[PDB]
Amino acid sequence: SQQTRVLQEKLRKLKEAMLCMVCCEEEINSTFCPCGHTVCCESCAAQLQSCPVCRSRVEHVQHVYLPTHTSLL
Amino acid sequence: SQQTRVLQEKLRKLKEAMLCMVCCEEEINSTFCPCGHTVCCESCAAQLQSCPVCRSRVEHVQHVYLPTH
Ligand SMILES: COc1ccccc1-c1nnc(N)o1
Ligand SMILES: [Zn+2]
Ligand SMILES: [Zn+2]
Ligand SMILES: [Zn+2]
Ligand SMILES: [Zn+2]
Repeated sequence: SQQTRVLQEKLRKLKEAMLCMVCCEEEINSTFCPCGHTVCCESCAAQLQSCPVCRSRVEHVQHVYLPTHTSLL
Repeated sequence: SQQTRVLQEKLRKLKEAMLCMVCCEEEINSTFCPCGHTVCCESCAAQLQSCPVCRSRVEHVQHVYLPTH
């Protein structure tokens, strides 16, 4: 029905919000510290000297284990 | 249809996974450091000495801003 399409769109937008804001390909699993923006995968986060959301300097990157994480398994 | 029901179930399970493992009411927005488990809201994380997932000592709690917030 039309509601199937609406639900597919909601699911797609939620899954998109879980992907890296830089590469759009890998899951978010890293936090820029100390600002706390958690918007990148580990590969993009390692390459950024400033947070891409707030431009605060990145002192270090904290890996985050989230309950929503998925994998080929 | 039955497909609408399947999608509703997937959405519900994803939204449930975003809620605090202790209170089940507030969104997760805190990380235990240094282990990195990000499973609690700020209020529940504040009082724990050890990670509720892996038992590692909690040196500090980092607030996290997630795109779903
Ligand atoms: C409140 O948000 C969450 C809670 C728990 C697990 C993940 C999320 C999330 N939101 N965006 C991403 N990338 O993960
Ligand atoms: Zn990335
Ligand atoms: Zn930031
Ligand atoms: Zn809580
Ligand atoms: Zn832990």
